[PDB]
Amino acid sequence: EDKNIVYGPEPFYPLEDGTAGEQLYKALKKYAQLPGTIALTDAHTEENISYAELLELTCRLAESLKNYGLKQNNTIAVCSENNLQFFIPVIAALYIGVAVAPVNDKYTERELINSLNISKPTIIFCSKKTLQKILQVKKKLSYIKKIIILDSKEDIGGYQCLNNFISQHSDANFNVSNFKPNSFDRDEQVALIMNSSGTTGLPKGVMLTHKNLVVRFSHCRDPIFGNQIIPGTAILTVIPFHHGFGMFTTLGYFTCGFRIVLMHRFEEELFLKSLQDYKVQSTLLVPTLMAFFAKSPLVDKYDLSNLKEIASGGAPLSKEVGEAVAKRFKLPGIRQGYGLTETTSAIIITPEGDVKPGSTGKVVPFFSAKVVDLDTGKTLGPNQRGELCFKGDMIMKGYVNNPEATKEIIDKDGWLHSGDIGYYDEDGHFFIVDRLKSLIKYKGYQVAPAELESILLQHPSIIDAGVTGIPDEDAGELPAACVVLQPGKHLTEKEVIDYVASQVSSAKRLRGGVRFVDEIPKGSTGKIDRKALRQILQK
Ligand SMILES: Nc1ncnc2c1ncn2[C@@H]1O[C@H](COP(=O)(O)OC(=O)[C@H]2CSC(c3nc4ccc(O)cc4s3)=N2)[C@@H](O)[C@H]1O
Repeated sequence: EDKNIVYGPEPFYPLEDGTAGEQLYKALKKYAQLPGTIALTDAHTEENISYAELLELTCRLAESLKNYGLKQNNTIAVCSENNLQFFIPVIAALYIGVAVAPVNDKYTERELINSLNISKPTIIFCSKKTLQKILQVKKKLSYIKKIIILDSKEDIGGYQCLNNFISQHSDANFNVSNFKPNSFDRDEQVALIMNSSGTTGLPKGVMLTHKNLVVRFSHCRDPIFGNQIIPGTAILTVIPFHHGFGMFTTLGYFTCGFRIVLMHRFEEELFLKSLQDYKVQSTLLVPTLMAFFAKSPLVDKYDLSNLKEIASGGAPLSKEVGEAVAKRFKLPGIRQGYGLTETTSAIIITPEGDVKPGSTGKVVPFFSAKVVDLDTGKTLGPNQRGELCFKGDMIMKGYVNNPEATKEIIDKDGWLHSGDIGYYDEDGHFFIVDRLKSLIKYKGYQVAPAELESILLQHPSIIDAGVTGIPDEDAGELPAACVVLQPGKHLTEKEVIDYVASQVSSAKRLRGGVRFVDEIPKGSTGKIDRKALRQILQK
């Protein structure tokens, strides 16, 4: 019973007191006192914000927000591509106990309206690139009182820039050294409102508390579960800051004093040059970029000798792709994490000294996990596939103003049901099979796209893959694949089909065929768009 529940270990050291704003303040202040430390670096522009500058900006903005009239448990929003200024309003709000609602900068107007109607922010911090769409929607949304432009040094058309907002609402002689963030009940006060559709339904707002965040801050500094690079090391992330994957990794990087090199769009040459030129030792990727590291000839053109911590998350990573990356970079293994918006951050992480190729790691401190039978709901033992469920101190407070949806994902016993199929081995390493809804319904079988995608990615001419079921009169769904070929290489549909058939049981064959495409349709955290795949595989 409880014999089959898997528990994270003790944290290496106990949880630090204080709110997430108090812990961020202490960390920014520490690094600001060491000469030359840099917090944020824009790979496209080479512009930096130092830890000293970030401390100044976040404290001055917090004071400005208080004088503007914001109180604890008011809400602001941030709608912006990854840039140097994104986290200035995030951290300032956490200082004063104002909830932060990051909003996808690529949202349509209708998606924007639906997200903002949940969080109802009083102020929206936008970028030059999102200003127009935020202006459009604001006309319909009475609760928005103020727009602030993050990355302009001048006001635009009646809308104020960040620097002029701070100048208006704080005294120029404001003493940063004495500023103190607010103390409040970290178990109750919401820190972030993040967008997630969850296991079913329309997009919702996930409430994460300051307690959820400081538990993440415990993990990221933990000698076993944390990043294995020392303060001041350069780390390069390609993950959108408005998603939990990018939000709670990047916030943790500040507490570690890393130099965070960011991009607002991925470009292969700039990515590699940036790893080389900033002597990057750690990088945070999605599986498509792991395949790039494993297979691209471009990698050999750059000096990547400093890179030693290569991390993936967001979607299933093929065992063989991870092994190929580790081999090519002469590393003992790769780093991986698994989590959901609803669990704040990764709740399974590859621990220091403990790698198992194909496994996304072990349960983190302050968490427990179980695997439940899809039919009975009974708890399963090792090497038995079922739905992964989790309990621990980063589980969300719930969905904003949606207790019904909250109860559908967190059961009456307190377990969050992830919607993912997986298993754990005799040593506690967890393996993610696929999202339950992604399984292909071929007759009475359930075939996992990630299993077929992993085989496809074993082929030396295949650099990306996406598998789904296409509709079929007789069988319901036929497994079918979109394949991206390495430039200069050639494969026929028949070659790909036979390659897979030689390795899989009859039910898993690509009876729906293969299409060759220039890119797999995937989201910004690696989620494969199965509907987009079907549209290609029907045409
Ligand atoms: N490793 C994985 N293997 C297979 N499937 C995966 C994996 N990770 C996610 N999923 C799928 O993603 C679905 C949730 O999707 P979401 O709610 O949009 O949130 C998210 O993805 C974000 C929420 S924090 C998170 C992470 N923080 C870290 C920190 C370090 C690191 O080194 C890696 C990571 S990853 N992920 C979930 O249910 C699966 O189906």
